[PDB]
Amino acid sequence: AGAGAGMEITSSETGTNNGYYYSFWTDGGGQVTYTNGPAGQYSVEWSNSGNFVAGKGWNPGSSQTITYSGEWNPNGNSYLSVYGWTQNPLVEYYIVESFSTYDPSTGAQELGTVETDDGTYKIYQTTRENAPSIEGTATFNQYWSVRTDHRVGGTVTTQNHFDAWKNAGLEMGTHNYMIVATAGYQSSGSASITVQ
Ligand SMILES: O[C@@H]1[C@@H](O)[C@H](O[C@@H]2CO[C@@H](O)[C@H](O)[C@H]2O)OC[C@H]1O
Ligand SMILES: [Zn+2]
Ligand SMILES: [Zn+2]
Repeated sequence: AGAGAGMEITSSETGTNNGYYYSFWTDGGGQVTYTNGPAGQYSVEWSNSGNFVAGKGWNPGSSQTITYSGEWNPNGNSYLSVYGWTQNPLVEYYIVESFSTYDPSTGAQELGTVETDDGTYKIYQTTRENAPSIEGTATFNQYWSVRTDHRVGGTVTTQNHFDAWKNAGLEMGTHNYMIVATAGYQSSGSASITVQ
């Protein structure tokens, strides 16, 4: 955003900015700095981070087709994803467009694949126990769609992923937020992403 960046945010916060929901979450490790830009733009910069997840989108999500653009420059473990939550049942989900040094599906049984938006995604389910959530400390399932050819930018037809997860037997609840998220853990980097 250059100058166009808003005030720097360094602790967890949510809101709506220029018509877009934003969620910034950090566990407090290292330094993580988030800024809202014009329209659907956000930037995040991080240095020896703990866990963080940040981005812009909608709350609630409604399975829309997402177009996003920008750049994503991690040095270490980071994911660029369409990211969100359902409630009842509580579910955290990821449509991973790129990951850097660590595959977040490691150790999970692959449940199938989905072909959409000129790529192929492998489908996984995991579980988090006594973990942070949009409802507080909780246990919940995580659903994953992990693109086989990593990219930064393009179109994500989220309904195709949700349909594929349901066909694989993965139940979704009522939609809470859905954002184009930059995530990191014990890494550094920067990203500047615009949700169109
Ligand atoms: O909205 C926030 C969530 O993004 C946060 O989720 C943690 C995000 O990192 C993931 O690796 C974890 O599985 C997940 O627990 O929880 C807090 C909530 O306010
Ligand atoms: Zn990659
Ligand atoms: Zn490629």
